Formats: sequence, structure tokens, C-alpha cells
Amino acid sequence: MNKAELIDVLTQKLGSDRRQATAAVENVVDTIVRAVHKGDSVTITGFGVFEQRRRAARVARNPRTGETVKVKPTSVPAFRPGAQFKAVVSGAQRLPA
Amino acid sequence: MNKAELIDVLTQKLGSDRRQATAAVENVVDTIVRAVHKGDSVTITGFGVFEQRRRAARVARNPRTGETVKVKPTSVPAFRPGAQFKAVVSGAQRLPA
Ligand SMILES: [Mn+2]
Ligand SMILES: [Mn+2]
Repeated sequence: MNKAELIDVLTQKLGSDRRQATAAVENVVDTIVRAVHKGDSVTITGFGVFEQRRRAARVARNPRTGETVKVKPTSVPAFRPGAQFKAVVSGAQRLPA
Repeated sequence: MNKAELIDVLTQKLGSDRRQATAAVENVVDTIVRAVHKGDSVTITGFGVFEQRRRAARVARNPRTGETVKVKPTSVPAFRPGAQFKAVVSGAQRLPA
């Protein structure tokens, strides 16, 4: 499933027109990206949380070259899947259908 | 930011009523959970992908007890943040505002 196919699906479930479904998906996405960029967290119950995390200085092998190199600290985005999402994927809880 | 606050925001950006914004966020979430449960993948460009992954048998320390135990294989959900999301969080690319 890609964005288009997601948007198709969401259009049927929303009984919306498609443009509308497209604004929804773009602006959910956009909003989350924006909060985490600020370093804020987005917690969605039954889904998971999006957060910014900080990578400490580390060291890397440069694979094109072989040359080892030290990596300056970086902020990254990340998602922790919530208990209900895990439960369903794993087989523990049933999906409501 | 929690679901409510996300929903507030999305309501303003959608110029929707709130119930509508709530259906959007619930059914985006629900749809993704459902695809990954099937083991399908959800790829959203400029965001990232949601996928099911399989954890091999491993072994665990039971921390309540001390007792070491072997873990049977499990399917888990996961999100790989896409290049544009990483770029923005890291500081490499600018957010459009
Ligand atoms: Mn199931
Ligand atoms: Mn920036």
C-alpha cells in the first residue's frame, strides 16, 4: 500500500471526495513531521508515538572508501509502536473485524 | 502532542468539523494497522514506511525472576522514517515554512 492506495481506502471509509482524503493524509503527515522537527513528541493512542531522538557522536566505516570516520551528533525521527498495535501484529489481541 | 491536539490542528487545517477530523485520524491509523497486520507494507512518500518484521527465536533474561528464557518467534510492527523526514529532523533540508 502506497499513498494513493491509502488515499483510495480512506476516501471510501470517509465517504469524502478524494481531494479531501488527500488533504487529510498530507496534513496528518505534515503535522507530525512538524512536531517532531520542533522536538516535540506525537503520541497517538492505539498507534504509537513519534519522537525526535539524538544520536551521540559515533564512528563509522566509510564503505565507498574503507576510511573510518567519526560522526557528529545528529537528531533523528523515530516511531515506537504502541501496545495495541504490537498486540494485533503479534497475534495476541484480535483486530475488530 | 496527543491525538486530541493532533485532531484540533488537523481540524483547522482541513477547515472541517471536528468529528470529521477524528474519522480521518482514526481511519488512517486503523488502515495502516490493518495492512501491516496482513503483513502488507505501508509506504508514504515523504514520511516513511510501516512494515511487519519477524523476530527470530531469541533468548531473554526474565527480570522479575532472574530466570533466562527462550523467546519464540514473533511478528512485530515497525516504521522506517523516510529520507525527507530524516533530512528535516536532522537540519539538512528546510521545512516549508
Ligand atoms: Mn489477528
Ligand atoms: Mn529546520
